[PDB]
Amino acid sequence: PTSSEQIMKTGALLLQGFIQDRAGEAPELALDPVPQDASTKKLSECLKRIGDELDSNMELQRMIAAVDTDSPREVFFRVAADMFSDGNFNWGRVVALFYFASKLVLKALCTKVPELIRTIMGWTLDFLRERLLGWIQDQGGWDGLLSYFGTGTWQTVTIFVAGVLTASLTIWKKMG
Amino acid sequence: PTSSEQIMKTGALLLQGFIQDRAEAPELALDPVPQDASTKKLSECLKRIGDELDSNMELQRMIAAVDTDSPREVFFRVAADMFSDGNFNWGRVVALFYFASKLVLKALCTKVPELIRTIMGWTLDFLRERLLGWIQDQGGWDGLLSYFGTGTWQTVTIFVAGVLTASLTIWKKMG
Repeated sequence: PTSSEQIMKTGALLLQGFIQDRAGEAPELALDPVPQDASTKKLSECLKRIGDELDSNMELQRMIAAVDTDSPREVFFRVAADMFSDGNFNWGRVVALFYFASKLVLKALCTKVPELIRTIMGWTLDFLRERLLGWIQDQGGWDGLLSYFGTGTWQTVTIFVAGVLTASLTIWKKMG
Repeated sequence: PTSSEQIMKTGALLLQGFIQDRAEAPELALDPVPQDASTKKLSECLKRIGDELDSNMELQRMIAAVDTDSPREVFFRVAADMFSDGNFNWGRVVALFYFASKLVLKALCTKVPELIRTIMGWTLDFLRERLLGWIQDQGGWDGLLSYFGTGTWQTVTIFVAGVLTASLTIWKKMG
């Protein structure tokens, strides 16, 4: 079903996957790959493609560079809060949030702080549970995410998804 | 600067703004690209021309002829034809965005909201493949403002309406 547990599980899987897919290590600390069904695999392939396009948006990469490299806690929550501050929701924003969390993880890996992988995922899944889960339930599950994106629209949806993340980062940056 | 990325961003913002102002699945919404002072001036320019074009009855009759729920081939044929002489001017760009916006509005009317993203996709693909080199040689979108004075809204409208109506007539008559 469209139960809480399953939306949480799929969330954790997608995020972990994205951090695998963007990542192209403390072995005893690894979180094993959530196993993926047909449905989740299609979501994962969706996210990989939109992530690769976001990686090519230079304005967004300048903004992610500005993120407090080894102290990202306050920046994750302020960016997350701001992007959802109008009380509306869309799948582009959910994708933006997972992407950003994934880049924060990658920035920590570089800084060789691997216990942040767990911590950042924890912040993101807590945010999903507290703030997004109701909406994803009303939508009938994670499957809806696929229809936010279409086969001929990747370059175009990217602009708007990059745009929302870059905007919340700009406010975090300028407001200090 | 006026890199491909910024031309594409401003185009998406301008188009989204052209559409959003006139007029629905919320989970599918593309958030509004945020606007600086200069994009704001462009957007106000576009709203004004748009309002005038909406008053051109000949143009409204041709837009009504547009295949309501199957707009793909009409969009590309109209867009191709309008730029077929290999020249460019800002009137044509505006005509292309206006037309794409009316197509979106006609799709919303028929309750087909996934068309919002698809038509934007076609319009921005065309901007990227066909117009972007020219806008860069022009120094960016700011030049669009010089195509429109302040004392000439009824006058520039006739010619901008004329170009879009002409390409629609060719589409309609060639079948």
